[PDB]
Amino acid sequence: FKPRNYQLELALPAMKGKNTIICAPTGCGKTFVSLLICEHHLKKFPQGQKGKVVFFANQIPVYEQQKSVFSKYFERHGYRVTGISGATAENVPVEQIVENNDIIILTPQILVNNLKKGTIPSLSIFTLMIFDECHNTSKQHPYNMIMFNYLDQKLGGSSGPLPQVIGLTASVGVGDAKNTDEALDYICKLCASLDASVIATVKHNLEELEQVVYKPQKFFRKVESRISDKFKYIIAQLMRDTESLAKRICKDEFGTQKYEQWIVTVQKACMVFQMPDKDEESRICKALFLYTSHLRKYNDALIISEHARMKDALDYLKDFFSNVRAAGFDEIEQDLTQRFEEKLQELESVSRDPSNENPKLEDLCFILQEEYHLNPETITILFVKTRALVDALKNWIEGNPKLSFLKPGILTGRGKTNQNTGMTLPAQKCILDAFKASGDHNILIATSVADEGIDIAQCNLVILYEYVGNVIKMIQTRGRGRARGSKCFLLTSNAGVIEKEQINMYKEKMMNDSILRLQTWDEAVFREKILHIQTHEKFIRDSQPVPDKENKKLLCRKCKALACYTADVRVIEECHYTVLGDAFKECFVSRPHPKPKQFSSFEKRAKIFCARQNCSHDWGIHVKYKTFEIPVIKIESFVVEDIATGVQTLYSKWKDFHFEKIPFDPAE
Amino acid sequence: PFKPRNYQLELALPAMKGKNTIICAPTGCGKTFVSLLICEHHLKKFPQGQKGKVVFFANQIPVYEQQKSVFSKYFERHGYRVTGISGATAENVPVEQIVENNDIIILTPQILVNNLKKGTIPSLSIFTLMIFDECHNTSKQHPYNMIMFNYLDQKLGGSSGPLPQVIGLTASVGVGDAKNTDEALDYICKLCASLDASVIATVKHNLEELEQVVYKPQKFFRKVESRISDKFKYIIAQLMRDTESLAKRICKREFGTQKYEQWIVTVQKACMVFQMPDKDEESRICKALFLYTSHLRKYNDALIISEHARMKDALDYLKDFFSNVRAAGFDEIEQDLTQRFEEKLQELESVSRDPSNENPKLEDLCFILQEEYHLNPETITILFVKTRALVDALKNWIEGNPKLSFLKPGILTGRGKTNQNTGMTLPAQKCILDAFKASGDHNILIATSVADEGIDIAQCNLVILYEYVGNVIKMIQTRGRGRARGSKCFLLTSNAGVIEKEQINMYKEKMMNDSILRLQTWDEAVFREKILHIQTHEKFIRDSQPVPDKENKKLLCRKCKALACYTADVRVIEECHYTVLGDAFKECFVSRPHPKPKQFSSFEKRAKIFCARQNCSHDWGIHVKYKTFEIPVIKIESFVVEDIATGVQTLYSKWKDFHFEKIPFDPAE
Amino acid sequence: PFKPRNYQLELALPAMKGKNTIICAPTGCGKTFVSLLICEHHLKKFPQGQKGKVVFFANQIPVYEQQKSVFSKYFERHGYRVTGISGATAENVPVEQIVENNDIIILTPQILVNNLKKGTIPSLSIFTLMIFDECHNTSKQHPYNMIMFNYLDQKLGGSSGPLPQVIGLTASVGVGDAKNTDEALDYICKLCASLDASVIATVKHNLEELEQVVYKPQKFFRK
Amino acid sequence: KPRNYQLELALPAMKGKNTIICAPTGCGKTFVSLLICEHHLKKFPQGQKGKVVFFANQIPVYEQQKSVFSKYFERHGYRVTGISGATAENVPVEQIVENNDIIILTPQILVNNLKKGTIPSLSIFTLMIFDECHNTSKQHPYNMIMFNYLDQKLGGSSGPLPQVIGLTASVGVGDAKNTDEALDYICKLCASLDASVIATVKHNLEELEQVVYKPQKFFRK
RNA sequence: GAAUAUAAUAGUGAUAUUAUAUUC
RNA sequence: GAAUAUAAUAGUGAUAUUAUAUUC
RNA sequence: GAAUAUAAUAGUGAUAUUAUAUUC
RNA sequence: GAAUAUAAUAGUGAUAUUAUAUUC
Ligand SMILES: [Mg+2]
Ligand SMILES: [Mg+2]
Ligand SMILES: [Mg+2]
Ligand SMILES: [Zn+2]
Ligand SMILES: [Zn+2]
Repeated sequence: FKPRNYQLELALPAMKGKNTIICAPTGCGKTFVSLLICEHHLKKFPQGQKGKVVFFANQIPVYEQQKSVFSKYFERHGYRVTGISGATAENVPVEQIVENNDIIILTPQILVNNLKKGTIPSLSIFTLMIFDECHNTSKQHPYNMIMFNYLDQKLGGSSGPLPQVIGLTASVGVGDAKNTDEALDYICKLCASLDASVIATVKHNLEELEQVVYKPQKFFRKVESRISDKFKYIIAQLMRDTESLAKRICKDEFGTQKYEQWIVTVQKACMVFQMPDKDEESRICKALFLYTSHLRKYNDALIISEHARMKDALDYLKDFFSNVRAAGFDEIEQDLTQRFEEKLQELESVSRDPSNENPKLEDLCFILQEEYHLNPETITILFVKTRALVDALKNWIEGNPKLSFLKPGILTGRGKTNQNTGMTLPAQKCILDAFKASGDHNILIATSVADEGIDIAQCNLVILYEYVGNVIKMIQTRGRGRARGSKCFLLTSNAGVIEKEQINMYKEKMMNDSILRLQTWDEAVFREKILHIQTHEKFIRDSQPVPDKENKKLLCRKCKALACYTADVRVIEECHYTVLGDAFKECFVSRPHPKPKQFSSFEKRAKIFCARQNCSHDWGIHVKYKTFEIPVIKIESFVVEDIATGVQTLYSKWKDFHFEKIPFDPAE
Repeated sequence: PFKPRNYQLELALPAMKGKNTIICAPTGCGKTFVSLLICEHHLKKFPQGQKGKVVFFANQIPVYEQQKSVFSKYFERHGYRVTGISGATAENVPVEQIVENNDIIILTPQILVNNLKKGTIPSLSIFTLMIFDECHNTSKQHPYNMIMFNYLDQKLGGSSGPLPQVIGLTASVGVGDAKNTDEALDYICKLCASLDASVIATVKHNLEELEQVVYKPQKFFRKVESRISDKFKYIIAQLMRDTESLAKRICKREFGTQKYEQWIVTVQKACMVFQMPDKDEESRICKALFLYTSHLRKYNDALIISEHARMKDALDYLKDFFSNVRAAGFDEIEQDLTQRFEEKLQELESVSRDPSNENPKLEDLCFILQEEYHLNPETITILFVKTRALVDALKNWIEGNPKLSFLKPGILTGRGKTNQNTGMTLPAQKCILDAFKASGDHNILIATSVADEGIDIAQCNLVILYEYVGNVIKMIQTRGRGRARGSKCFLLTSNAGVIEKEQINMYKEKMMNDSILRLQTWDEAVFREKILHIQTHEKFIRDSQPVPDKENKKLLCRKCKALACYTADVRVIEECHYTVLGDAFKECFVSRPHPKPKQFSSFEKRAKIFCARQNCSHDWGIHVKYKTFEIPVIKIESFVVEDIATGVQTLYSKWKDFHFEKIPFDPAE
Repeated sequence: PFKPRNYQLELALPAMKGKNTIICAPTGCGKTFVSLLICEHHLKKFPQGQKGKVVFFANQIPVYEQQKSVFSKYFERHGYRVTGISGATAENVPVEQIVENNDIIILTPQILVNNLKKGTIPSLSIFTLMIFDECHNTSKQHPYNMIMFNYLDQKLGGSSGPLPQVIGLTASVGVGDAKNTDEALDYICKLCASLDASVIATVKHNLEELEQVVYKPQKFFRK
Repeated sequence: KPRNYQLELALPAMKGKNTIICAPTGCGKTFVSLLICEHHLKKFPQGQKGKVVFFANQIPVYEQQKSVFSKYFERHGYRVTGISGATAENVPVEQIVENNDIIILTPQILVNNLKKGTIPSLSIFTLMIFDECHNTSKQHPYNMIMFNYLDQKLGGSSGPLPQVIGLTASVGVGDAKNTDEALDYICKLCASLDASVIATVKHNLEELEQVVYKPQKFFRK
């Protein structure tokens, strides 16, 4: 490919050896910039010397794409291109792989793990590091850890050579800056995190860039909420029927986030309820658990109903009560299900009438109608907040006759690794490769994509349905509609959303201004300030509990049944936790895992659940670890109890559970 | 080395002359040393440049290991490489080479059967001497008889190549269902034919030497009466009638008998195939009837236990059952039944605690034990019962009885079913057996049954048969427990059929011995001719001896009528096992870690699998590791077979009776 | 991803059963997917404590890059490291370590010939599966035939240690300068001998499918 | 019924380290050997398997060990065999070694077969266990075996060598007069057996001293 | 720079020439 | 099984809850 | 998962049900 | 028949002599 002038311009600082953050609009072709930089870098070395490049991609699709492109491009020049990801990280000589290759495409976590281990003793082995989406170089992100190693070597007494650092992004961000000064502060701190001394932006070829990447016209749609409230009435006193039921077992604004927070707190507060009679403790705790769960589901249904059809909420509840059954018979579940089934008729009567419609859905329908009437070849992408809303709007589109021209597809994340939700990568690739002008799909409903990602079919219509984001996501989303005439519609019923998007635009202004101001500084002075920030951050980073050796009991959070003792618990690789003994084997049932993956030295085989009287509470998974077939449990599934005092404590994460952790040993 | 008793030499004499022989002698007279004698002579008879190859068959792991140890320690100093092969060490090993490079090999016969069938061992000609421990088992479709089918097929065929001498060790050749001497003689001739034996070796010239080493225990018959007052049975009967009324209310023979059990089993099976247009209701109803019939069965078992033991034993059986009904998730109907049992529970336990409502049989047993241990506190007792439930019950009764404080009861049972959390493991058996002695922890040993003689244990001067019915073979074998002088054996029962059956067995022993004496007077040539005649007949008969339904069938859960899978998904491994393909089946079942993880064939048990729909948890089969794969293995006895076209539902106990298009398992799929 | 057509499974079947096989099928019937099937089954057949190592032979840089890309994208998910060595990336690199630290290696045959000749690769036993694209070139002094000369020398010679399974891919085995059936059979048998092939796989049970996928063009003669 | 000090003595061996286990006579070396062998054999994945060889230099010890090992490992599905001078000749030794997981052996057998070539390498074994390893010195068969081992090790060969376990109650100190000479001697012994760890009872001395008591020695001049 | 393959034309053939393509 | 980021909601904040996405 | 034997109980028997035990 | 170890006794030692024990 022949380079566009702004690409040569953006690449020029990097090719001069400067640690650079390259900031240019999404879709301007950062890949060829990376190729230019890498080619020049590798070819610049004399005969007796050789360079080594490492490219960081934080997503498997980007990883494979870049691996393929770099492989095809640099093979003929004589440079060996390889790649390492989680799938191919185990039981391979990472050091030899890195050594015997010139360009290594890498998921940052691999490098973090191998740096921590010692297989890669130093970053001095590399001569060039390139961070895709370098704005992620912050906090406890893998990029930032790698750079912690880098800077610890730099500022330290280590005289070993460090690699040139290049970052790629479309937006460096400004954090929560309120003015240009704070913005410049933040950007300087990012440049410090990446040890960058130059911020590369297009200047002398803006006219060329603006004829390749066009900024889509944004529109703000503030509509009215549901004036009606009959469905909410029904579900509300259903909710205080359930709340009265829960209140009639022990002592002590629906459809909102505060209520969800509160009911989560209530469930977690009921989990620690104790009694002299442990069996009645079990019964009461299971009761409260069920009630709180139902309340939560009702609340979720209300939220769905406010953002979509009442039918969608009713089908959500229907699916929920459908999965309550086929799990087992519970007296209380039968009670609640009856209490719902008696009002189902009124609910569907209310969800059938056409006088019942969300003005938001009608406005969205109006927008789609107008746009597709003006242009039937329109390719739309519709962002929502939740997958429930994804399915809901898909069903709403496919149901509405006025949207007959639409061919709705779906685009969600991969969901939680140990649950039967989300969407697999090849499925994503399938729908995406179907989502084209002359394809099977016209409109694509989606939640959120990590940064820019792979280029999909160009969407001349983007719709943000109750969707807020930061300035980085705002700037990145523009890549969906690079063609001139592309439109974006922020549809919502909250002034908050609009105001925050406006705030984001102003933040973009602050960002560009701060960058342009920084680009005027003397590079030496900037390097001095960078060194200052780095030294300060290293001082802070190098800042300053006793394990309770008393035995503890692990009870089921749902039914308070004894799972095991902490004395039986062993820790693998300082992160995972397994149980020993034949006793624990009698305490759980298991189902084959819906997403069998080979993370670390583990291979997921099954999920494990509580066995006592069909409790079925998720305790963790069952895996193949080397030679052993062992269970691995999560602490957030159990209530900790002290033997002596009898205290009951909850922990969402193992690292917060400071007990005596005995290392797993094969010789036991 | 050792001092051979003269009768042992007499028994070994025909075998040392190279004649195919069935050695029949009292249990515990020292068959191991006879085996060592015959084997040693056989190996030492060969000249230079040629060697012999002995194989020793034992159909029990303990006897296998014992004989392996004895033969190794005895013979290898002589320069004969001794080895053995069992199921544990049979997989992924060159059996042909192992047999070839060893002089004495100890097998469980199924190994040789499988290797003969597979062709790895091309012929039995590789062996020069075959010894069958407990040779009386050489009948019907027993592995011994399979091996001998191979042997006789090669013999009666035009096949050349030499055949090994055949020795068979037993204490009783048996007489089958004989009524007189001639029938018994025909049976014994048939057994001799099955083993190609032309000689029956017994002790004759050294009887007085034998009768001072092995004494016959005196037998007594204890006929008692059943309990006269049984309010327990009345209450349980009322519960049964109520359960029957519920069962009849959902869909439209004295209690505590085997007939009612057969009936309720037939009824459960008949209810598993109840059809309705509404399938959810069909599921609910079938599950209902299954639960009802199950509870009726448990009540029946309880009545039987109460009949043979304490009321507390039956009540604890029921309590354990209803306890297992809990922790497995209550059904509405299970809740109803548990409530109905709970209301009567107080009255039941009240009647149970009443000392006046005691079983006369336990009183008489206690009397016998009391008298015998009074006369001799150092008494070593063994107590045989029919069921394991009765084992546990009687141990609890002994430990609970103040009158029998001098007893320290131990337990001995089988290894139970391979895929159930029951029975008793082999090292546990060993543990309890080595603790059973005079200077040990256990005074009396409560046991179910033991295949043949088995490993010799601590001699028992008291053997009690508590409602115990067996054949003449095991009757003669049981005498080996009390070989010492003055050993006593009681037969306690409340039904004359048992005592009469024992008398029948004794008469059968008389017929057996008399028939042996008669046969021993025959000329060996004539006997060999008759043997060849019977062999040829049986071989003709043996040599003399359906379309597969290609229609797709639904395999449904016998408890829920829930769709488990289709026969199209089913694949067959090694023509015996049956797995299921597809990720759809994976959501139909749950699993629990296997209680007895063993490695049969190329299969390694990891877990048992159960139905997943609405907490049914009906047993579907197991989950194993097979070579590279991790797959489920199902049993047809857990499912109903519905034809998709006709809708007709059918039941099959075994896969071999289910004649459908069985597609072989292929890794390339 | 896609889904295998029946005749592709039919063509792949002898290879998946471990037989040394020459797959002969019309151009464009989809040989890359057959290769992927064979490789996937082969690699997934090994137990835990073992692993396979496949080598693919393309004698053209475009085909080399294509197969490298496809195999990389395909097997990366399954946890098999895919690499390649062409003439441009063969010098001053540890060939033995590259072959050792990879499960699938796409290769120009001359690389393997030269590395066998130098001794950097002491034996073909390091591979468990060799695939020859356009296997009809395995004759005379072609690099394929050199590799197979090494193979056969290890086979027949006192040399032992396991030899890799051998797959060949073509649309036509050729008949050389044959004038009749017997001579053609002679030639084909000699090619099978050159490739140590015991099975020639063609489409038979799914001809209708293949014919619906691949049509024979009508030929006209213009004098 | 494992004792704690037995587990302590077996622990370094179970971690794959070449180990000389030094513990008083009669503390139960057989069970330690059984634990080591069992763990070692079970550690291998599906596609692999181990092969243990146990050296006893006397026929009674040979028979005893062969018996105990055969009785113990039969249930675990491991084929146990033995070869001595009484059954050494006219029998395929390599085939026996190949077709068994545990081979009880008098060292002269292995010396003879190694020198004769029927056993081409010690790589066939994954674990070697020398009973009374203090005899691994001078021109003793143990030392010849270990000479083969070390010749293969220090050689250019890349073939995998087996783990090495020595068993004894006393490593000896030779003619050492001071701690330095004794240290050198013991180090040399460890080098002869390629051992990097000497396992002794440290944390369970009470238990051991309750199982084995030191008799009182009187001098009668 | 070197190697390889196919085709046509010469030679009984080995092989040679050119064209074409591939590879290191 | 674990780790990470973003957003919303609580809190002065450390942080916490949920949602979303990512990675080993 | 499968195979085998014994006993009781139904059937003329094949066989079937349960119990018990054994083996691969 | 051969090989090996330990102890004592001679020799600076290699080693030798005897006793004892082991192995092929
Ligand atoms: Mg929701
Ligand atoms: Mg060409
Ligand atoms: Mg029996
Ligand atoms: Zn629970
Ligand atoms: Zn079921």
